[PDB]
Amino acid sequence: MQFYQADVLTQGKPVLLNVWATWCPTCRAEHQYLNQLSAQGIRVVGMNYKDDRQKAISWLKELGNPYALSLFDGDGMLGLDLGVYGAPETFLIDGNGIIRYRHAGDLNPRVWEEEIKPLWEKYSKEAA
Repeated sequence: MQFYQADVLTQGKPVLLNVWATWCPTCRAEHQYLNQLSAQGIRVVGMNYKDDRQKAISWLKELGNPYALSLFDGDGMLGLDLGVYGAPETFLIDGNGIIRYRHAGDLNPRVWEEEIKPLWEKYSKEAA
């Protein structure tokens, strides 16, 4: 069990927080897409939710780990309030630890390209 300060997750810059599970139908494809965004330099923090830890681990080994930091059930965050949340959701947090967007559903090229990416750029320039 590990707890993290908000600043450790953001490092003073925007970050994506993805809440996922192996039982989630759209999460397999989403995972593969995150590997792509992660390669493009996007910092992503993962939160495995209401899932079997061992199955999540195997999932990350088989398909790869796009997460800079990976959290599981039992882990927590300090200084970051997500309110009522759960899988499948993706949050955009700015460099100051403020939630600037939340998307319920799977993260795919369209949501990223049309909805989130512009906000990400917005706060990237603001943090820099």
